[PDB]
Parts: sequence; C-alpha cells; structure tokens
Amino acid sequence: TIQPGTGYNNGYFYSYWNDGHGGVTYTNGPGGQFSVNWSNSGNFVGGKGWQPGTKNKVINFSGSYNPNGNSYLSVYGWSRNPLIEYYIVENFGTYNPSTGATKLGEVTSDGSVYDIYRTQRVNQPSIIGTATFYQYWSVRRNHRSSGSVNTANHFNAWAQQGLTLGTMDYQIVAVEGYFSSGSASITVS
Repeated sequence: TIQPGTGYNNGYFYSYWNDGHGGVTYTNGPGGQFSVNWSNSGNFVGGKGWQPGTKNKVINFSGSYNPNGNSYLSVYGWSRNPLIEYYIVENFGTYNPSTGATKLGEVTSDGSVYDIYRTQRVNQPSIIGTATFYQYWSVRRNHRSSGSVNTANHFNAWAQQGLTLGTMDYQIVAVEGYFSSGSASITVS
C-alpha cells in the first residue's frame, strides 16, 4: 500500500495521484497487479503499465471493477510535443468521462465500437506542470472488466480524425474515481 507518486514495481511502471482528499487506498501487487479501494474520495487516478508506452502496444487487462459513483477504467497515458493526455475507456460508472467533449468520429476495435472525442484542458495539471493541452478520448460502448486493447487501432483512428500524438510518455491501465466510492483489482500485461 503506497502514497501518491510514481515508480516501478515488479517490472511495471506505476502512477498514483490524488487531489488531497482522503478515502483512497492504492496497493501494488505481484506482477502487473494493483488494487484500489475507495470510500468517499476526491479525484484520484492510479494504475500500472509502462514508461514510456508505445504507439503499437497490445495491452491486456483483467479483474474486478465495482464503482459507486463517478469513475472509469481505461488505458491512460501522455505524449509530449505535442503534449497530449489520452484515454481508451473500457468501463466506467455513473458518468461518461467524455461528457462535454467534441465527438470526432468512431472506431471499431477489440470487439466493440468506441466513440472518439477531443477536448481542451485549460491551465490544468499535467506531466510537465500547469498547462493547456488537448485530451483525446475513445469510449467503449460495450463496457468490460477484462480483455485486450490494441492501442494502435485508437491512435490510428485519432490520426485519421487529425489527432496527432507526440513522443510517448507513460502508458498505463488505470482506475479513476471522482468524489465517489468503489473498489477494483486489475492485472495488467
């Protein structure tokens, strides 16, 4: 069980961040496993993966995801020059994270249609401090708690919609929570 921060555990990069509100217990397990149990948390995001990620990685994940309020399970990562924060949402509860974003199109990948969106984050935290950057989204219509994600399908779809990606920074499978409660246990590979 660790506090917010980044590092490596059992061959995988991990990142855990929260807004200072408590109620969150994030734990790194064997291999690419991590578990997060939260009770009336604030905003937080945590998970395991790679540093840096690639633009053709096939990511596998499996586990249990039981949110009770705003939350989502997704491939989460960044790129620099251009600075981009992206998500390939596999499951979520109560609130579709793409809400308010502009829809650019759709893509059919790994057994489901995903809705593609783009939105701008103004003066928000990021891997390089406070900044303004674009956020790309691929939201799976058929929610699931395990499977494989061919990241290339989404990056290529985004590129088709004119959404360029810079040099990859971290790339993980993360569980997010936003003023809610819930539990999750995920193994990444």
